[PDB]
Amino acid sequence: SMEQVAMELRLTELTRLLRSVLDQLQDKDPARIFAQPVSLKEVPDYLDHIKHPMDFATMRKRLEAQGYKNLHEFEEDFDLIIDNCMKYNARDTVFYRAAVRLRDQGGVVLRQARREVDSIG
Repeated sequence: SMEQVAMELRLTELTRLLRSVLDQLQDKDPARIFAQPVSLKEVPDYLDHIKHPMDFATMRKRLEAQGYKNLHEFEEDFDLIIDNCMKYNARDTVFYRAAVRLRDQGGVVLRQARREVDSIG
């Protein structure tokens, strides 16, 4: 149906805007701390601590399969990246501090993306 097509065009356009959001968030991580999944070879206990691991490469796979139907879903995954790091790592560590900084800087980007998603539809 033409209705199905129009929905798919809207998903496609949301995906374009989320890719640009993703690029902007990831620039706030020049160290690349959050770029790839935590290795279970190198942190064998990780899944005893963290139940839903997340990272930017995994978000990017989901994005390119148009797997985010709304900005809320995409935000949940971004928040997992931050929140998981702040639980696993102590306050005095470069990892925890990197997460705080990403959260603070990411807030700005996400504030405007919510306006743009509402504004365009």
